[PDB]
Amino acid sequence: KVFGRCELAAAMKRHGLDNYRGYSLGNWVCAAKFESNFNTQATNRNTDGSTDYGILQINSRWWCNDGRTPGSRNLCNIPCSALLSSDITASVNCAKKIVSDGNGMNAWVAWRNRCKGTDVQAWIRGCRL
Ligand SMILES: [Cl-]
Ligand SMILES: [Cl-]
Ligand SMILES: [Cl-]
Ligand SMILES: [Cl-]
Ligand SMILES: [Cl-]
Ligand code: NA
Repeated sequence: KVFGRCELAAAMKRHGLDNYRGYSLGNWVCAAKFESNFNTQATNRNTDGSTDYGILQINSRWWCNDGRTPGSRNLCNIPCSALLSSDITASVNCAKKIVSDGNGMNAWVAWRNRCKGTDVQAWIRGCRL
């Protein structure tokens, strides 16, 4: 599923991401835009052999199991394919664990490089929430 901007904002808000660990909704929408272009089915392979999955491009080295990343962990205890569902619940739940591990949203390179320090509120402007 490819989400609309306000559609994804509303879905993230219902799943408790607005101000989760101090990160306003706009941060999460911005990160999803630049990580996946709002596409739940996005995948990208990394040079170390791990793969990033879903709307927030969660990585198989640490967070999910895809059965092909040797010596990896599965900290969200889910198959990576679950992160590609049109229902974003698994992605959101796993992201909550990632953002809580100490480095905040800096875990997401695109957020650090393209959202951090910008007017992220702009990403939810005009939305009915
Ligand atoms: Cl915001
Ligand atoms: Cl694996
Ligand atoms: Cl393969
Ligand atoms: Cl959803
Ligand atoms: Cl933080
Ligand atoms: Na893994």
